[PDB]
Amino acid sequence: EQSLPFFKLFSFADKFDYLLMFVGSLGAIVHGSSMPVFFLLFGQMVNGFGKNQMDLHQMVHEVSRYSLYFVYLGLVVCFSSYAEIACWMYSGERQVAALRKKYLEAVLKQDVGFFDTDARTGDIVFSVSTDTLLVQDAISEKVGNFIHYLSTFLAGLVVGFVSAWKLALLSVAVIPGIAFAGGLYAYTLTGITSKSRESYANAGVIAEQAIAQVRTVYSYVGESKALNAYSDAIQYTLKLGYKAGMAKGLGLGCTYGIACMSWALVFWYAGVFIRNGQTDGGKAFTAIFSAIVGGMSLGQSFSNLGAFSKGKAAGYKLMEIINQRPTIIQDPLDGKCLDQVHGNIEFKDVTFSYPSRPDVMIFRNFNIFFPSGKTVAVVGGSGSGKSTVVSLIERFYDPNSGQILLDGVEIKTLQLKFLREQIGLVNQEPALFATTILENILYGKPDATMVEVEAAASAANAHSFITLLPKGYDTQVGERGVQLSGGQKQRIAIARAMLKDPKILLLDEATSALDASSESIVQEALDRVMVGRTTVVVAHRLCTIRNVDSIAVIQQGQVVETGTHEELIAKSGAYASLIRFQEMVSTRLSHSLSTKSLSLRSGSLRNLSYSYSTGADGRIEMISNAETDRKTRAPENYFYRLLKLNSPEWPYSIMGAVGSILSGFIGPTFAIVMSNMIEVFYYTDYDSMERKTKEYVFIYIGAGLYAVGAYLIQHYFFSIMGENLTTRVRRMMLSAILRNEVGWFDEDEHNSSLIAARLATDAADVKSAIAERISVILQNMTSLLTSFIVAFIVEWRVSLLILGTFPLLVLANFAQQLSLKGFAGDTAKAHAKTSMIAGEGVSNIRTVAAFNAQSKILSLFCHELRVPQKRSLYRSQTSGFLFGLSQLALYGSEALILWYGAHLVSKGVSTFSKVIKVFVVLVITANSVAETVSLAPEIIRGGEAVGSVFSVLDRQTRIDPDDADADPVETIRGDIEFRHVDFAYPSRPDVMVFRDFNLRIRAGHSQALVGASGSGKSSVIAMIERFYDPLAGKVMIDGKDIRRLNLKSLRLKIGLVQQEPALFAATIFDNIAYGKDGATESEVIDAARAANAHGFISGLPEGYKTPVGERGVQLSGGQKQRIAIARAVLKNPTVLLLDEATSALDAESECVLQEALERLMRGRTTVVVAHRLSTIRGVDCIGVIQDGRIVEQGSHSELVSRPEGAYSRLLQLQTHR
Ligand SMILES: CC(C)[C@H](C)[C@@H](O)[C@H](O)[C@@H](C)[C@H]1CC[C@H]2[C@@H]3COC(=O)[C@H]4C[C@H](O)[C@H](O)C[C@]4(C)[C@H]3CC[C@]12C
Repeated sequence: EQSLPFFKLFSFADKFDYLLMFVGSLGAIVHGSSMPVFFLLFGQMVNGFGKNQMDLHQMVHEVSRYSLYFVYLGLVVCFSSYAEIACWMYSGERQVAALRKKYLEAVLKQDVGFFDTDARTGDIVFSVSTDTLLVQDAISEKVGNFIHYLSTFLAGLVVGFVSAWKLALLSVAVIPGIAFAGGLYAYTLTGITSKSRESYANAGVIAEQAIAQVRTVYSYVGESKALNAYSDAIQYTLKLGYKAGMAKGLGLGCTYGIACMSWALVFWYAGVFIRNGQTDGGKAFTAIFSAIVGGMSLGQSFSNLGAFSKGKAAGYKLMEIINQRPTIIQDPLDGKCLDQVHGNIEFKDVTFSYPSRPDVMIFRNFNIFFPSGKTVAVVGGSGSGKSTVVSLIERFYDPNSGQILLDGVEIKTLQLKFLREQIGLVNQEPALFATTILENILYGKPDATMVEVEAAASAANAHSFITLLPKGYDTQVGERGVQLSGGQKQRIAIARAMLKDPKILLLDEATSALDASSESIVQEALDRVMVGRTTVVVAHRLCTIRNVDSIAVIQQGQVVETGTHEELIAKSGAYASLIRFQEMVSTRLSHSLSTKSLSLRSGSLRNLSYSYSTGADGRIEMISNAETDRKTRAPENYFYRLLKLNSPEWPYSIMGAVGSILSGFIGPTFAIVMSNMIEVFYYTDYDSMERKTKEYVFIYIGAGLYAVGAYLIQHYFFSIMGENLTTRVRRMMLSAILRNEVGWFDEDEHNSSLIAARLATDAADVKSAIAERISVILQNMTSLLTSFIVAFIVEWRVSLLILGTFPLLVLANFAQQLSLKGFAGDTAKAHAKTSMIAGEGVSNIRTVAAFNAQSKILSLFCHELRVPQKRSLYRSQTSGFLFGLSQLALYGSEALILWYGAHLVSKGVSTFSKVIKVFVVLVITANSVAETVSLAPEIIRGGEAVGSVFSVLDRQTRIDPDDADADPVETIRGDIEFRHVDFAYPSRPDVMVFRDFNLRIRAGHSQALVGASGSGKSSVIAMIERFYDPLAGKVMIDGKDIRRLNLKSLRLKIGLVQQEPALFAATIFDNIAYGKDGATESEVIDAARAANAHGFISGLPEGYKTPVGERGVQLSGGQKQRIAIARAVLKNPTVLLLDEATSALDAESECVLQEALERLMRGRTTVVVAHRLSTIRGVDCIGVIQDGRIVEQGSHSELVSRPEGAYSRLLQLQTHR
């Protein structure tokens, strides 16, 4: 939407952060203008190094002096790279840790009705969690990289032009010839990747329907031809992935062919400007190098502007809640405070609707009255706003038309520390904050004593169960060490509402846990506190309502009838039907936040975002998302396994490993030709400096064509090898997902949106683990290897001191590559315990608003942000100092090589152009050896988070769909029998609805297992075919054990009809032929005319063909059911399995099954399940299931001849319309 300016992000800065930024921006400039000053000190050295070739005593003076200037330079990079990291990492924290402390003083004071779950309480939690890490990343340390590399651009054009100005206008005019083709590569490379994401979305729904509809894919045995349609929609992404590698070889070959055809330019006119008597070799070495690293260093300053715009986007979403003004606030001076309350709450002509949406009407002309010291029961028959009255006495909402008065005093003239203090609240699923179980009791009263805490939990059935825990009333209720994790939480929350002693006592519908004898223990606990209190009882079910002494019932906007439970039960006026209605009878945020986290982290790395889960039943768990270090490593023998899978392509690596050694030879060849022209620049024969600088230019032309035909080989090959590996893995993963049991798909983190992404991204970076980490190892170990053979043949007494100095040159060139991406490191991990305290004080705000606990959540927040600051005080003084010390050894150890270089020449041993060739080669080599030691952990350390796709390859399924040691099935006659069998759902193993079930179904008959009010009715058809396994006992079919038979040989003559039918993304000719392999045209027309939709299939535009899955014509719920019954009649099964539940038919003028009851049940053994007692006339037998057993069985002529049984209770439900 909108955005702030870049300033006003620096508006929480106190009078101490205007001092850490003044110092911290003199560190960023003096460290900036010290690489173009290095090119002036090293430039003036060579003037004295080789000018003085005839006087070997002036050499020792003018190199011993300029070597001392490197140590004086290294001590100004020592104390100025320390002052841009120890003053921007720490002063970017004290400004953002005062943004968190005022954003939470804003969302504790807004009106409580601002949060009604409508992507609102799932948005304030996300804004405090991630949007305060984007304002931190924008102002903390990437401002130091914006000043650093900009000042090199402004001081690379001042050292350059002052030395020799006719060479700082050639070298500047080169850079738009390199950056032209250096960005045309980066344009066309994106122009093919976007043709790959579009070429994959054809197969992004084929591996999406085959998992979300897995019950149908296993029922009709067609889990093989979801692999002959997924394989051929990857072959059009492989072939598009080949010419996205050729456009990487011709995008790096035409950059070393413009770079190495441009050093020949600036080194030719240096050979002219010296022959005219204008410059020398130390004023043409300064002008060229200072104006290129000055010109190349704008590509790093403008890399920070991507992060300075998210900090203006996320900066405005925070700064429109901090300065938002709410209505219902506390007036400490313009607000009264009474005494000796009585509690006669009265609603006097109040009308109200929700201010989120004023469409519906809730309390149109509403009038109820509350006595003093009595109980009422405000109850509706439906959602008539019966749960709204507790949200209005608390003044969570003002009544927009009406008045509410306490003892003849309107509540709009009282302060919100005296009104909310007198009312207690006990609600749905009572909120306990993840602290000790002693501090939760002290929310109802902050400080009285210890002995009243024990007396409060005494008369609440709580004094014992918090002593049967092996500590002194102290248990971390979030960290599930010793769990009071029953469905009956031992209700300490009722003990909160007793210690507070509220006069008005709002109770709520706190019987919503499938009540039993456990919920009757807390029932008398509520019955013993309700004395002398003006209390209400809001109830949803009238089972425990039997002793309430003045009940009032509302239906629509007002109360219908009042009185005690002698005259309310009388007269049958709108109460007898409601008690008849009694006789006829979170985890949403974490799924919502992860979808907001999905497709929003494509640029933010794994050190800044989170990954939201459900955790325990205390908090909302926030994983720091830097779990790639110490969570779920790969198998240790993976790198040999991923080479065994990728070995029919051996001739595409031998053509690439003898094509990646040839690119290691552009490392010495750049540094030998360039370090021979410093020699040539100091001749004194001006027609032998000419015909030797012609040879050193034709090599630059002849090595800008060697770099074209040695990157087309390195990157085209090793992309034939890298795309026949992310094609064989994706086919070996779908063929191993579609083999498991059905219960693995039932789990929440294995749904069909976290499993079609593991085939799109997590299996697409096996290319970047065994093909992009052998190319940059064979290259970098033949550039390290042939530049330590040149350096020893030329001169070996200097290149043995560099070899002892070489761990220090490769360390200083390694710390200059961590600094490009910040030294902060995993900044979402320290601010994780802090964020959950803001996370639990937003979603539990209806318990923070009562008890006046809006200052103790803030004092668990300012007392705890002290730890992630003193973590970021030691990390910013160590990382700032060790970076400022490793740079002292880069400049301070080139002073030792060059001084010892002038100790061997002056004693007659060496010469010039043998000390420089040893120096130039072994420093440019050390710049790319510290790239090999940067990808060195990620090979050993478990690969990475995408090299661990072996959980889907190596996972032994509980049910094996095919065997060799199992006899197949020839012909089923139908002998369905359940022996002594119990069963539980493996998703939630506490559900135990099956207890020793038994049936016996004879061939050529039917079965009519009734609904019985949803007592686990939809699991008999989930065991005739093995979608699950029983816990004990045998399932007998056709006289044989079912776990001894070939599963694919059995399912091709047992066909179900789905509860909720959905179709595949194809025509209506495949979706009616998917259930029969081989038949084409003859019996497909007539089987379409069985759930006769023939005018529906003749009246259709393109004959039979029409898209019905997606992006075509849309069908109704009554017409999609007609398609699924056309499948089963073409398959012609032996055991039919119908399923009807939760009134999902919805087909008025019912003729889709009036035809199908008598046509599809001719010789088929059917098992019908339906909750409706209509169109269920099983002509053979009928049964009733209760508690995992049958209670009554037989045909429908002896079940009705018996007087009651249990079927007569179901017979009442026909008149219960
Ligand atoms: C005086 C130098 C020899 C100095 C000691 C040396 O440390 C220097 O800082 C090195 C690391 C730099 C100076 C100039 C740089 C080059 C200047 O920019 C270029 O022309 C590019 C072209 C291309 O991008 C190459 O891959 C790197 C290459 C060719 C750069 C590679 C590294 C350098 C050669």
